[PDB]
Amino acid sequence: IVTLTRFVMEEGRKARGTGEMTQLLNSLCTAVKAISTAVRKAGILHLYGIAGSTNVTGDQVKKLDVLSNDLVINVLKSSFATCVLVSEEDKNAIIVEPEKRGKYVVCFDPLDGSSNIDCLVSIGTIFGIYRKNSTDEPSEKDALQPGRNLVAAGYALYGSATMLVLAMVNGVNCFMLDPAIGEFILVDRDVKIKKKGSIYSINEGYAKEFDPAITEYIQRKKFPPDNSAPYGARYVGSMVADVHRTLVYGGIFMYPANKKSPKGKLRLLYECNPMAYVMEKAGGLATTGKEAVLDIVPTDIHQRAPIILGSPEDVTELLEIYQKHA
Amino acid sequence: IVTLTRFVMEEGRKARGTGEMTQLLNSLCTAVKAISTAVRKAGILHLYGIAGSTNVTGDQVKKLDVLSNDLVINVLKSSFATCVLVSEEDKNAIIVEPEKRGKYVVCFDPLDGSSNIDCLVSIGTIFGIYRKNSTDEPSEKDALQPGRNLVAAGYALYGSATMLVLAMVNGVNCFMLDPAIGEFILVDRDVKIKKKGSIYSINEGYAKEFDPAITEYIQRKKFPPDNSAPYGARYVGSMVADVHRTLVYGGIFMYPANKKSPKGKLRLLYECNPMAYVMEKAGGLATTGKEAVLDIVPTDIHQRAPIILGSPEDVTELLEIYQKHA
Amino acid sequence: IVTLTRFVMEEGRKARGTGEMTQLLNSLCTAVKAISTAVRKAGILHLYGIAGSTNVTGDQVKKLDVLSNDLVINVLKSSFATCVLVSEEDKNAIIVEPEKRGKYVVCFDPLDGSSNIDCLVSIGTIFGIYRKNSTDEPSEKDALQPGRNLVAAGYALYGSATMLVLAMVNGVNCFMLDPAIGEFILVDRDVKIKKKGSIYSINEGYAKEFDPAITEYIQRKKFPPDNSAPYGARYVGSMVADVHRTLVYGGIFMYPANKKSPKGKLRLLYECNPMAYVMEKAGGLATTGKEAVLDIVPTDIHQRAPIILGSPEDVTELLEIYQKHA
Amino acid sequence: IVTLTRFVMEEGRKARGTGEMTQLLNSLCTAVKAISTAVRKAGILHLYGIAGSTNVTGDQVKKLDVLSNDLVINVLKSSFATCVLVSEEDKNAIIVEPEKRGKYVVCFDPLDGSSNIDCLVSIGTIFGIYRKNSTDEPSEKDALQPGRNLVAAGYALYGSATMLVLAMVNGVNCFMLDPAIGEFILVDRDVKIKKKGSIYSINEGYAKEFDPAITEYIQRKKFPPDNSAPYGARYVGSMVADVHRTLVYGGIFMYPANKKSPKGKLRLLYECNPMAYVMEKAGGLATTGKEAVLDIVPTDIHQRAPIILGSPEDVTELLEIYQKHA
Ligand SMILES: Nc1ncnc2c1ncn2[C@@H]1O[C@H](COP(=O)(O)O)[C@@H](O)[C@H]1O
Ligand SMILES: Nc1ncnc2c1ncn2[C@@H]1O[C@H](COP(=O)(O)O)[C@@H](O)[C@H]1O
Ligand SMILES: Nc1ncnc2c1ncn2[C@@H]1O[C@H](COP(=O)(O)O)[C@@H](O)[C@H]1O
Ligand SMILES: Nc1ncnc2c1ncn2[C@@H]1O[C@H](COP(=O)(O)O)[C@@H](O)[C@H]1O
Ligand SMILES: O=P(O)(O)OC[C@H]1O[C@](O)(CO)[C@@H](O)[C@@H]1O
Ligand SMILES: O=P(O)(O)OC[C@H]1O[C@](O)(CO)[C@@H](O)[C@@H]1O
Ligand SMILES: O=P(O)(O)OC[C@H]1O[C@](O)(CO)[C@@H](O)[C@@H]1O
Ligand SMILES: O=P(O)(O)OC[C@H]1O[C@](O)(CO)[C@@H](O)[C@@H]1O
Ligand SMILES: [Mg+2]
Ligand SMILES: [Mg+2]
Ligand SMILES: [Mg+2]
Ligand SMILES: [Mg+2]
Ligand SMILES: [Mg+2]
Ligand SMILES: [Mg+2]
Ligand SMILES: [Mg+2]
Ligand SMILES: [Mg+2]
Repeated sequence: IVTLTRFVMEEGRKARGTGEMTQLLNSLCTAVKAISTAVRKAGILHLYGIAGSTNVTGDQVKKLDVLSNDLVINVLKSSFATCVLVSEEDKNAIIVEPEKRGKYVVCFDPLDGSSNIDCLVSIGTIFGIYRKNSTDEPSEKDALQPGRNLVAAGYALYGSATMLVLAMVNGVNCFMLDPAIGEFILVDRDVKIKKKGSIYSINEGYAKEFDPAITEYIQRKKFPPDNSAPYGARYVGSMVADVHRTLVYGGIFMYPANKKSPKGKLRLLYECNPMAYVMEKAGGLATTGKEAVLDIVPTDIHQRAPIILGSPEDVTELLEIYQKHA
Repeated sequence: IVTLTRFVMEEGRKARGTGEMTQLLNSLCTAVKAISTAVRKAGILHLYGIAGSTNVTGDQVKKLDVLSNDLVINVLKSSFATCVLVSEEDKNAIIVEPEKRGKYVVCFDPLDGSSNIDCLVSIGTIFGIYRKNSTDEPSEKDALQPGRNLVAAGYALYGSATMLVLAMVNGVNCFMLDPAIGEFILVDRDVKIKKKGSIYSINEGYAKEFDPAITEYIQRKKFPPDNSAPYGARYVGSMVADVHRTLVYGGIFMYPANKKSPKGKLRLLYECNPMAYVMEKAGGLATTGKEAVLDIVPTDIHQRAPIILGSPEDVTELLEIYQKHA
Repeated sequence: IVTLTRFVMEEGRKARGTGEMTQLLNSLCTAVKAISTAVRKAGILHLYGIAGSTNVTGDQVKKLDVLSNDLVINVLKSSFATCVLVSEEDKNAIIVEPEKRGKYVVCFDPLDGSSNIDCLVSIGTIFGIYRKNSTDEPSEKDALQPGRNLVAAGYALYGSATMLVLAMVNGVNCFMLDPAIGEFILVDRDVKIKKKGSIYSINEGYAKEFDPAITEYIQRKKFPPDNSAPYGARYVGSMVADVHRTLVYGGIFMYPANKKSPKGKLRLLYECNPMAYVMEKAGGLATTGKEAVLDIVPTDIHQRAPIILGSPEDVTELLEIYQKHA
Repeated sequence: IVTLTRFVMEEGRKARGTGEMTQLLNSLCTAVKAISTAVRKAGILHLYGIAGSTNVTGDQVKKLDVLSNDLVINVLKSSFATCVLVSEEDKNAIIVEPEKRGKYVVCFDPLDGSSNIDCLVSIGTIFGIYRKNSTDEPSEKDALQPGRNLVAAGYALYGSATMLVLAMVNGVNCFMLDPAIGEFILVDRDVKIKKKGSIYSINEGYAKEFDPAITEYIQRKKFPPDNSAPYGARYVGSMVADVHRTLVYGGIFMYPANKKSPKGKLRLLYECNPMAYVMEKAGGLATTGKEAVLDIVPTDIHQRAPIILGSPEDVTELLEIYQKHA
């Protein structure tokens, strides 16, 4: 009954916007549909495999990475709403030509879950939208803002069905892509996460590198002190899929710093901040274990950050352990 | 270049078949496409949620469960190739009317991964095909055959893309559904799994219930005695997704028996046997920890069985632990 | 490379618009995609047959008529860009609620070519957009403007492929719907019709009712006085299909007044005017035989008008006959 | 409820076939779906325009002609059911390699209605299936059989929706392609044409070349001697579209011989015979004006034939005129 286009229009309607943000979101939607279309038939299009390069964060690039990146970049430019773009696939920030230059700064992960591409596991796209604060000409510094400054954030999940999750000041809403008419349709309004869940999500293969706090927390999930039923475990391996499940089912998702990674693995700008924003707007929490992810002022567009997010009571319980060990 | 229909035709061509098996597989394909179509837009069709009942294995039934079950049952009957059908969603075996009765017995899980439906995580369909051995009229007993008697087995995975994996005496082949023309296209021929992988897949939330062998094995994956890099962990929560990843990336998938479940959770007839068959035809192994899954003679169409499967060297290493503890 | 959304955005960009017209066109596009989707599978949806009523212009209503009408009406209202709507399927003009009221008046034929629905012949949707000129509250009178006052007009043709043809002051552009991503893509820019064609389109079954001018013209197309090759004949029976062919191939389309129909059959507001506008913006002509269609000031929202349109030299030759007989 | 695959299977079931005919039809269906998919987005794929050559019947070849021809040829060969193939796009008959050689001879028009491609008017595919009668090795002579020897015939119409019309000894059935699941679904069973219609279909641009019989008949359709209402006229310009409308609405379709074309324009092997067969199985008639189309023994695989077909009473009335003039 309600398409994403109508929702965004009516929302900007009340926000008294000028339509620039509206255009931005609409363009982002088009890119997401094209990505979804290619993803659902990637093997037939021979889009699996490596492209032949490595990014700044040291990662083997895939064909879909390139395709999805080109699609997002091009639609964002043509939107006339952006001035600075930060992509996981690009060493430096992309400065938009004066002509099509807008007032928004967009940070995105064109295709998240690369390790799961070839095995057909859910993958997605992550984005964060900021309003240019500086007065100087557009530059990389304009993307170095704390997550708390986000005006919009979300992700597209290409799972059993394709979903676009959009978070803004008013809340989180979920839209599902109807492949037949090529429109995202509202299916979940003002989503709120459960106060406490029963699932913990983490790669336990790093057990030997985990700090005592994460170690203690996991042990508590398996052997509850109150003799309650142990939490179930889930780790798809694609941040977008694990976070979405955390959002709708509740629980906790973790990619903590460890002995070999002081700042964890996930990227602050286009992975952690967007999910932290979605999570907080849904009544959830997102922390590094010592500080709120959204309060971090970045100094590098590709910097990493540890991230623990999900149901408030679960995240808080883990925070109490870090404090107890601190 | 090669559709599933052509492959199956040319294969039965050499098998000197009469076309009954061919019809069966073609009908099964049609059901899978319809399921895939509904799955990709389930939320819009309002197919999420419970149907309002519980199966024999004690599980809350979902709307998609009913829809997918009806689709498979109906296409199998109309195929004129089956006589006995066993579904996870049906208390007793379904006996096909004399008119449309064929010589095949089909055991299937119309929709696997129910716990992951609402959160858009990959789900699928699993099937096993047997040739009626008895001489008596068709009955439930005809489905009580050991996996080693399988003539065909496989699964449909509704992940980032939809894939049909088919295993027969000649080997394992993967076909991807092209949504545009509605045809499954061969994308991976004679698939073989790696001798040794680097990923272990298990729900560690049951840590308190695991036997000493599984416990020791997991500890070894996290803290390798040869100081090699620890294995990475992955557990999507949908058997079809975890097994498919195990098939293409290698490694091990486990759903062992535990203190509260002597025979594990997964069902022998329509979950364990099919995956055990696919795995063995790909050069992999499938064991309960004490015996080959395919060698189990079932006494109940809905009986459970522990299952450990994947790369031969990984599965064998776990088997050595069970034997060491035995 | 260029979607309809981008084109309309960049065009309104230069037009210095406020975005209301842009929203209107985008909403109209969504309705057209939904209609196209239903049309391509109408028989399966059981959308063929009659709905059970007759319109003011005395015509048996079909199921698709109702569905397509509801879709256009609803998207136009939700666009926040319209105040008065005129549909072939509605006795009186529809006045939009103050809340979602905009400054545009839209006249449309939700589904043109009803006689060709059941036989799968091309059908379409026709629309004309006017800017409210009155100062009074919105009413039917606001739709009683001459075609020359059109700000935008066009049609969607559901033929071998689905095309959206949009004409505005700057010219005529054609966009084709890509079923895979659900986006209209620019395929023909600034379309111009040939000065002279070689095809005449008319229902010759009315031969006994035609005036001497039409009669003489047809005879000339079959037996050219200069001994040139006779014109070929084409009459699909759906105005949208015949006019589109006239636009791209050139020639003439005719639905003249006759002994039993002083004002012909086609409706001025939502059939003749839009096509007359598209035709004139493409360098073509549209006449009743005695006056320019676009210069007619209507007195009834459902009034009819004779229409002769197409290549200038062909239409002019017919006009010379009417004048010769006058 | 009933897919084309099931229908053909159950029909061959009763026919006691060996499955070769079944395979043939299934392969033909796959080609038709692929063609339909390309057609619905031809402009975006840049499939419009000429390929760069002329066929034996002297016609400018289009890109879609080549693509559709390659698709049909390849699927027919891979079917293992054919030995001799005759295509409008091929100078000589195609002899199938011994390996994939079957017992059927297929004559087809891969894409009919070329003149209507660029203007998005309905187009289609036409096919006729014969059983090899000769005992010698497969050759062109095996395709030189009279239409009355047809075992199956039909066409795919890519109109507002895509329809596959299949005629066999038991009757005519219509299947509509559901783009979502990529399956043809039965929508019209045992179709029968009306005894008398009210529409005549012919290119009147050839008025100066028509024989006195056709001339007299047209005059009678416009000025009925019994003062009944004149017949309506329709001529889409694509044989597949005009014949399908004739089949479902009744009436008459004509492409007669004329002063410059003793044998008309349409091709006997892959245009006239198939439609003549469909028409006769539906209770209709197909004549050259002097003899039954199906009784013509061809001497050239690309020979032409005049054709008058449709409702028995209409075709008979025209036959009475030819006889009256004879
Ligand atoms: N579609 C929308 N939904 C929600 N808030 C919006 C929307 N459009 C604009 N806004 C808000 O209005 C501000 C200015 O919008 P704009 O003038 O389009 O750049 C944005 O930064 C948002 O805070
Ligand atoms: N399409 C096929 N692919 C592989 N093996 C086949 C196929 N069709 C038949 N077979 C083999 O031939 C046996 C008899 O086939 P059928 O006569 O169709 O029941 C089956 O049980 C298989 O072992
Ligand atoms: N997308 C557009 N393309 C072309 N002209 C436009 C567009 N948007 C607005 N205009 C022109 O600007 C006028 C005012 O637009 P608006 O303020 O959106 O109602 C319209 O009546 C058109 O003449
Ligand atoms: N699917 C079918 N529908 C109708 N008739 C069929 C079918 N299959 C076979 N037949 C008839 O049986 C004959 C032999 O079929 P086959 O052995 O498959 O070549 C054909 O020439 C038809 O007359
Ligand atoms: O294999 P690991 O170390 O658990 O990394 C998984 C994480 O990496 C990412 O693929 C990013 O590279 C995330 O999508 C996912 O959460
Ligand atoms: O939540 P658990 O106990 O890990 O169960 C997960 C397993 O259950 C199933 O959903 C079957 O019920 C499998 O698809 C999956 O492997
Ligand atoms: O059957 P007739 O009188 O030629 O009418 C055909 C015309 O009628 C319409 O269907 C409108 O009713 C047009 O689409 C078409 O041009
Ligand atoms: O333009 P003409 O001479 O009427 O030819 C139309 C006929 O030609 C064809 O395109 C075949 O060439 C048929 O599809 C159609 O019936
Ligand atoms: Mg990522
Ligand atoms: Mg990425
Ligand atoms: Mg299951
Ligand atoms: Mg199940
Ligand atoms: Mg109309
Ligand atoms: Mg209408
Ligand atoms: Mg033809
Ligand atoms: Mg042709």
